[PDB]
Amino acid sequence: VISMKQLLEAGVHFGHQTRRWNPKMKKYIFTERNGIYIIDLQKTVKKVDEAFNFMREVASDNGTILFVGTKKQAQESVRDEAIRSGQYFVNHRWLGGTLTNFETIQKRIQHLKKIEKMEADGTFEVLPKKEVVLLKKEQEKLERFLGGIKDMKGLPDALFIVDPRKERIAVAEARKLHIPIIGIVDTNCDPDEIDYVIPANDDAIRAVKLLTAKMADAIIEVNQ
RNA sequence: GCAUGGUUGUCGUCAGCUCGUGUCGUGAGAUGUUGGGUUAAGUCCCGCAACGAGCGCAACCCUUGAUUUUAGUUGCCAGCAU
Ligand SMILES: [Mg+2]
Ligand SMILES: [Mg+2]
Ligand SMILES: [Mg+2]
Ligand SMILES: [Mg+2]
Ligand SMILES: [Mg+2]
Ligand SMILES: [Mg+2]
Ligand SMILES: [Mg+2]
Ligand SMILES: [Mg+2]
Ligand SMILES: [Mg+2]
Repeated sequence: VISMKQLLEAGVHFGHQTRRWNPKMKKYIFTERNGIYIIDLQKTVKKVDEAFNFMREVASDNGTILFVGTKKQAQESVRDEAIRSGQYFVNHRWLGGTLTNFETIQKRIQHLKKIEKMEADGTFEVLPKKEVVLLKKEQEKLERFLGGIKDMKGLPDALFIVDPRKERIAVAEARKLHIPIIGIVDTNCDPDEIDYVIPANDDAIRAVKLLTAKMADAIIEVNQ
């Protein structure tokens, strides 16, 4: 239920190129400007409503969602929305096998929390060099890749991606695992493998925040 | 010793040889173990559909180079003379 004035004032309608686009996205097209394709805003507001209603149904029983923002233009936007809405996200590289190999990756998560109590209850250092360096250097890398996904317990119930052309592993890893997928698609992205596509621009920083925070408002609406 | 246990040599103290769970391939198989740097070394980092681990490397062991305590003879001789 976003008015076109907000979408237009962000920069959502912009596209990538006339040379770099997916023919499957033809129906979500409105006029060719000077070298750029433009999304039909009338379609976007209709599309965003279905995703607006759907992702509170998945969160109707205090469910769980995932936010994928590895792109450099949406690292904080997913973090800002997930933290504010009390959910989960990923910002650094998507480690292959996060979902299909959830059994193995979870063993890595408990290892990072294992060292957490070392500086919380146990001895600060075991050796002057090994514990101070080898044990501590692991935490910086281990908590950079996993980070704010450590509080999950089981497989997610819905997935949020911003650029399915870049985040391809996540997409393929969710279809094999049969998880509903919602996300924003550019002019060169492929809508066939997504469930609840949202035609919009994602390179424009002022355009990502409009949708990513709006989606965060639907899940926050029912968990009360 | 071109039938064998053994016991050995040289490549070589070179840095390699693999496994589990995932993923790609109809399939034998592949990835991890390739790419950019770095190191004595798949040593270590960064980047990637991989995430980890085992035998190898390094470490544990012996000897030399500084030092504390302990025990002072058959070793040592400053304080004392002989
Ligand atoms: Mg023989
Ligand atoms: Mg002979
Ligand atoms: Mg020789
Ligand atoms: Mg197969
Ligand atoms: Mg090899
Ligand atoms: Mg060597
Ligand atoms: Mg050794
Ligand atoms: Mg020594
Ligand atoms: Mg002494």
